[PDB]
Amino acid sequence: AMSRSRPELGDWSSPAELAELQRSQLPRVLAQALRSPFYAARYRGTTPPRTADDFAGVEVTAKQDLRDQYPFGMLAVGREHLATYHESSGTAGEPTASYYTEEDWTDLAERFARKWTGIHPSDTFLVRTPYGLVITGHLAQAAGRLRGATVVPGDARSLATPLSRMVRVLKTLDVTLTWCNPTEITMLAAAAKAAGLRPDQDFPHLRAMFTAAEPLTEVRRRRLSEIWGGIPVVEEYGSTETGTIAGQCPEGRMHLWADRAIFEVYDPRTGTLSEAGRGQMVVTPLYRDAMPLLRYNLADDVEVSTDPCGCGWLLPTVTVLGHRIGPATVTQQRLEELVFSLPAAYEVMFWRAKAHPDVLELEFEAPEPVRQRAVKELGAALDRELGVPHRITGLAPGTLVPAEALTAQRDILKARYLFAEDEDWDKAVMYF
Amino acid sequence: SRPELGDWSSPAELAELQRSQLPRVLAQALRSPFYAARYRGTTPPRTADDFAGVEVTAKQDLRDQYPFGMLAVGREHLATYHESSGTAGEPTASYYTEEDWTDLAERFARKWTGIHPSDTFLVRTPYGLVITGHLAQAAGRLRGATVVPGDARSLATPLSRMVRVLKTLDVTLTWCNPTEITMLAAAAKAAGLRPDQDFPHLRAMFTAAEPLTEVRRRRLSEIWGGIPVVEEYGSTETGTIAGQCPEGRMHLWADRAIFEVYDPRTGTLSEAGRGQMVVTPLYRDAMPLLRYNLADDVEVSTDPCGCGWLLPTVTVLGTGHRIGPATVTQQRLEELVFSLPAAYEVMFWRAKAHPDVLELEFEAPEPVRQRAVKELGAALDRELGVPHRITGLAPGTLVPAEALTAQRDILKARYLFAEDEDWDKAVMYF
Ligand SMILES: Nc1ncnc2c1ncn2[C@@H]1O[C@H](COP(=O)(O)O)[C@@H](O)[C@H]1O
Ligand SMILES: O=C(O)c1ccccc1O
Ligand SMILES: O=C(O)c1ccccc1O
Ligand SMILES: O=C(O)c1ccccc1O
Ligand SMILES: O=C(O)c1ccccc1O
Ligand SMILES: [Mg+2]
Ligand SMILES: [Mg+2]
Ligand SMILES: [Zn+2]
Ligand SMILES: [Zn+2]
Repeated sequence: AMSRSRPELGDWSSPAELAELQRSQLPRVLAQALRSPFYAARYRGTTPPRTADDFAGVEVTAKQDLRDQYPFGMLAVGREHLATYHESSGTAGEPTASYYTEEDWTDLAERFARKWTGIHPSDTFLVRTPYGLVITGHLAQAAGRLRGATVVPGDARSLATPLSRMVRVLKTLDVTLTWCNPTEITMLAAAAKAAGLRPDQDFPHLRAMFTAAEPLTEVRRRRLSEIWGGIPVVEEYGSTETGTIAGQCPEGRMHLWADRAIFEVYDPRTGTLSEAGRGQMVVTPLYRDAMPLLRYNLADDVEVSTDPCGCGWLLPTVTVLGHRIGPATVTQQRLEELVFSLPAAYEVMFWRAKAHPDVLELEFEAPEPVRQRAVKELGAALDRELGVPHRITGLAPGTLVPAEALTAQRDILKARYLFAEDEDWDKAVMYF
Repeated sequence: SRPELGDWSSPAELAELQRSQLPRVLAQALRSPFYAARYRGTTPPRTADDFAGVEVTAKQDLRDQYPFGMLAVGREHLATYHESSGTAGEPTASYYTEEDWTDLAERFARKWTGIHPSDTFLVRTPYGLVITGHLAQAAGRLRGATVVPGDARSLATPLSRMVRVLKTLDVTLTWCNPTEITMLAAAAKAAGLRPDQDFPHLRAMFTAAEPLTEVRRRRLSEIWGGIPVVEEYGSTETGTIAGQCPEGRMHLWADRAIFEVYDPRTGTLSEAGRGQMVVTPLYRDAMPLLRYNLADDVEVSTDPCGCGWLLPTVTVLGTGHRIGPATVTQQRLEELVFSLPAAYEVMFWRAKAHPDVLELEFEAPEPVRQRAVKELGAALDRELGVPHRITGLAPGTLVPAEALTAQRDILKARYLFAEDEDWDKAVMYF
C-alpha cells in the first residue's frame, strides 16, 4: 500500500493473513480505548490489556454501558478533534451517543462505499434515510462524495420530502442509485404507481437500490428487485455506533468487513466468544480514534459462517435474524417469506400481524379483484408451512398506507406573521 | 485562490478583484443550454465591460430550465443537487461541483463570532433537498467544529430532543430561523430549563430566512441570556451572500459575487440604493448565474461601517397591506410586538390585514395579558393609527404544548406484533 494505510479486499489471500492484519492493530486500539473515561474506570484497580494476546480476556461492552456513559463517557480524544456527533434510533428516552473524527469518517465512508455494483461519478444517488441525528443519511452522502456520485439529499421523515416529490426526483433526474430501508422501497413503488408510473419499466436509469435497517429475507429482497424491474437490491448491515459492518456480494450474501473490525459471536447462555456460529454480533472496530469500542455487543441475533461463498471474497458471511402460538413458533421472517411468495400480480406489499395466545391475526392491502385469492392462498401457505390457526383479512388499498402519504405535495413554507384578508393564517407560527 | 477579508484595501481594489473574474464567469455561463440559447444568433458577452449590458436572470428562468437547463459542466463533476423552498409544484433546481462547495462553505463560515474546533454546532435547518442544513454542516467541517445534525421539520428530531441536545452536549453555536429560536426557548422552559441562565456554553445563534428587525433580533438575544444573534442573508439557490458585522449591519460578500440593485419599473441596474437584489456569483461553475434577481426588496449602502470591513451593507425588506389610511408591513408590526417588555413573554403572534381593521392575536400568561393588549393597542394607535382588534391568548393556543414537549422514538418498520403492542406502527412507523 503506497498511498492507502487501511486494508482493501485483496490485501490478504488467507484467513491466517486476515487475522494478522487485525491483531497488528490491537496495540494502538487497546492504548486508544484506555484514554476513554469508561475503559480507564473499567480497568481502574488492575493491569489494562495492551497486547493482541491480552484481547482474548477483554470483557464485552454492552449497549447499556453506551447509554450509562451518555453523552461523552466513551470519548478518547479532545472534543476539538470531533467532526460529527450522532444518536441511535429506538427509544428517545435513553439516547446512545456516537461521534467520529475526520479520519474516523474516512473509514466509515470506505465501508459504506463497498457496494459490489460500484458508486461512480456517472451515478445520481438519492439518499432517502434520515439526516436528523442518526448517521445513515450522513454516511451515504459521505460515501457518494468519496466516489464522486451526485448526491440528492432526499432525507426521510422530513415534511420537505414526501414520496410524491421523491418519485418526481427519481424519474426526472434519471436517478441511478437509491439508499433507503426495504419498507421505503415498497413505499416508493406504491407512490410511483399512484403517480401513473410503473416501477418495473418507467425508471430505466435506476440500476441498483442500497438497503439496510430491517431484517430482510431473500424472498422479500427478490420481490423488491422484481417490483423495480429486476435491478439489484444491495443489502448492508450496520448501526449508528459501528457504521457498516457487512455488505452484500454479487451472490446475495452479506460479508463482514473483518479487515476493519474484529467480529465475534457472543453466546449469552455460556458467555463464550467465538469467531463464528449463532449468537449475538460482537464488534471491535480497528480504525476509530474518537469512540473506541472493545467487544461491543450489538445484541443482534446473527449466524456467522466462514464457509466459502461463490463471490470468492475471503470474508465470513452473516445472516441477521433480529412469538410462539400453541404448537408452532411464528417469526416475522417466516411470515414475510409467505406474504412475499404470493404472485407479484396480486400487488401485496403492505401487511401486519399480531400473535394472540391461540391465533395469528394478519391483515394486508390488495386490490379488490385479487383480494379473496390472496387471503385463501396465504391461509393455505400458513396451514402448509406453520400449521397455526389464523384470522387473515384483506384490506382496501389506502387502509394501512393512506393515499395522501403516496400523493400529497407540501410547500416548504417559512413562518409568516402578517396575512392578507383571503389567506389562511393557520400557517403563521406552525408553518411546517 | 479566492479572496479573504483584508485582500483589498479600497472600493477600487474590490471592483478589480470582481472584474478580473468576469471573462471566466461569462465563458462558463455560455456553456449552459439557457445562456447558449439566450445569446444564440448574436455575439455573446466576453469582457468585464460587456457585463454592463447583460440581461437579468429571473427565478422563473430557473424554474423553466428544470432540471439541468442551467448546467454548465458534465453531470460527472456534480457533487450535490438541491431544490428551493416555496411552491412544490414548480421546483427550482441548483447543483454544485466540489470547488463550488468550497466557496459556499467559506461564505457561510464568515461569522464575526468565528466557528472554531472548540465549538459544538447544532444545525437545526432542513437537510431535505434544500441546501441549508448541508451548508452549515460543510462550514462546520471546514472550520473543525463538532457538527450535531438536528435537521428541521423531521419527525426524528422534535424540539424536546433538540433542547436536551443543547443542554447535555454543551452546544456553543446554533443555526436555525428566528422563529425556531423562540420555539427552542419555549421548548426549553417546557423541559424545565431557563434559556437565559441554563445554557452557559451557548455563545452565539446564527439565523436567516425571515425578515428580522433589530427590535426582534435584540429580544431573541435577551431570551437566550444576551448572547449574540448573528443574522445572514442568502437564498436556497445562492447560499450566504451577506453576513452581520459586530456593529449589527449585514455586509455583502462582494469579493465572491457582483451585487446590483434592480429598479423593476425602468429595468435599470445600480451599484447601490433601493430595489431588487441582483447577484452574479464569481466562483460557481456547475450552475452559472448572470445577474440573478432574488426579487428581495433591499437598500444597499456603500457608506463605511465602524467594523472596518470594506464591503457595502444591505437592509432586507420583503410589499404590505392598506388598512384604511395606513400601510402596515410585517416589519413595522414586529417592531411593536417585540417592544413589549420581555417579562410579558410575547413571542408568538399573528395578524390579518382586512380592508378596515388589523386583526392581531398573541400568546401571553393571564396575569400580563390585559396590559399586553392595552400597551400593544396604544403602540399601534401611536405608530400606525390603524383600527385594530387585538386578542391575547393562553400559551399553548398558537404553539401547542405537544409541539414543545412530545418525544418520538425513531422506529423502523415492524410486521409481527405481540397481542398488547400497537400494530399501527407497522408500515406507517415515522
Ligand atoms: N441489513 C440489516 N438487517 C437486519 N437488521 C439490520 C440491518 N441493518 C441494520 N439493522 C438493525 O438496525 C440496527 C442499527 O440501529 P441504529 O444504530 O439505531 O440505526 C442494527 O443493530 C440492527 O438491529
Ligand atoms: O430509517 C431508515 O430509513 C434507515 C435506513 C438505513 C439505516 C438506518 C435507518 O434508520
Ligand atoms: O441501521 C443503521 O443505523 C445503519 C447505520 C449504518 C449502516 C447500515 C445501517 O443499517
Ligand atoms: O428553514 C429554516 O429553518 C432555514 C434556516 C436558515 C436558512 C434557510 C432556512 O430554510
Ligand atoms: O434561505 C435563506 O434565506 C438562506 C439564507 C442563508 C443561507 C442559505 C439559505 O437558504
Ligand atoms: Mg460527481
Ligand atoms: Mg472538531
Ligand atoms: Zn459472497
Ligand atoms: Zn459593518
